Amino acid sequence: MALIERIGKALEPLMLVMGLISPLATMPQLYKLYVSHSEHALGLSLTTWLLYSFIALLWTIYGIYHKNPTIWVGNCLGFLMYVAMVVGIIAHTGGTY
Amino acid sequence: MALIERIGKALEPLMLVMGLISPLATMPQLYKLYVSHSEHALGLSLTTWLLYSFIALLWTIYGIYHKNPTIWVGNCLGFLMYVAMVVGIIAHTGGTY
Ligand SMILES: CCCCCCCC/C=C/CCCCCCCC(=O)OC[C@H](O)CO
Ligand SMILES: CCCCCCCC/C=C/CCCCCCCC(=O)OC[C@H](O)CO
Ligand SMILES: CCCCCCCC/C=C/CCCCCCCC(=O)OC[C@H](O)CO
Ligand SMILES: CCCCCCCC/C=C/CCCCCCCC(=O)OC[C@H](O)CO
Ligand SMILES: CCCCCCCC/C=C/CCCCCCCC(=O)OC[C@H](O)CO
Ligand SMILES: CCCCCCCC/C=C/CCCCCCCC(=O)OC[C@H](O)CO
Ligand SMILES: CCCCCCCCCCCCCCC
Ligand SMILES: CCCCCCCCCCCCCCC
Repeated sequence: MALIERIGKALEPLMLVMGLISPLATMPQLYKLYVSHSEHALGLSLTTWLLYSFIALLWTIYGIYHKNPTIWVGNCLGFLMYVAMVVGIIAHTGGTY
Repeated sequence: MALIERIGKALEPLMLVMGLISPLATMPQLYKLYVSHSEHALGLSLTTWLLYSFIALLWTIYGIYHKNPTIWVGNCLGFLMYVAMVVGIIAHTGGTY
């Protein structure tokens, strides 16, 4: 399986950066929630973003404990992004699932 | 830092399960997109879920390559969940960012 190996090996020095992509990718979602499409906030699941926040927090603690920035750097940024999603969903819906 | 250590150590045997939580947590978000609140799909960022899908796919390939189910199992389920988000956003908006 040359392709799987090629990609797998190529990702090795990029793993810390990889952890930053999804948190950074959440910025357009935050933009829609807070700025451009707040009237559609009810379409967002509070449950989903709460659990994202929870898991990101756990990985952050894990990574900090083991002095592994590849883990905690991306997940710390993630945690903040997903908490911002939680706050915004509550702010524009008054509460939902 | 006893608390950080306590949590960090406790998570060690749970890391595979941890990888399943966010994908499973996406189910209420998929429910809102497809079933209960499709009229608010424009509030979802296609860019965000596309990039989630992309990163999940990369981790899946990485985990498969290194025979590490703690990595690829959760990210494979994630990949499918986030692709489902992508498809649904396109289906109910006709395209957006
Ligand atoms: C605590 C964390 C909070 C901080 C993170 C929240 C970031 C919110 C904005 C991200 C910009 C990404 C989307 C780009 C928005 C560009 C705005 C603009 O240029 O105008 C609208 C544009 O035309 C669109 O169609
Ligand atoms: C007072 C603000 C201090 C922020 C430091 C928090 C530290 C924890 C990080 C959470 C990131 C997201 C924080 C939430 C961003 C606030 C957005 C907000 O509440 O806006 C509501 C809306 O504008 C009205 O309807
Ligand atoms: C364990 C990881 C998860 C941690 C999660 C951290 C966020 C906790 C919630 C903060 C809500 C603050 C939002 C304030 C919204 C402004 C007030 C408003 O507009 O109405 C909302 C009203 O309070 C309807 O309950
Ligand atoms: C390819 C991946 C696609 C498959 C994954 C997509 C899952 C979509 C539904 C998840 C259920 C979670 C939300 C629970 C919905 C319960 C429905 C119900 O009981 O009624 C509505 C309820 O009252 C609500 O308020
Ligand atoms: C024909 C279906 C076969 C599915 C196998 C795909 C394999 C890849 C996994 C992607 C998971 C999400 C797949 C997307 C689920 C389809 C939902 C859909 O298209 O619904 C549109 C809407 O109902 C109309 O407006
Ligand atoms: C690299 C990881 C990312 C991979 C991402 C995989 C998904 C690719 C998009 C499939 C769209 C299919 C959706 C079909 C929607 C039904 C038709 C419709 O309702 O209008 C949409 C129309 O095509 C407006 O473009
Ligand atoms: C493994 C997590 C699956 C999440 C499915 C639960 C959806 C129903 C909502 C109840 C939980 C809401 C409280 C926020 C955690
Ligand atoms: C590191 C990723 C940041 C994402 C910010 C880009 C938002 C603007 C939309 C352009 C990209 C849309 C194409 C889908 C990948």
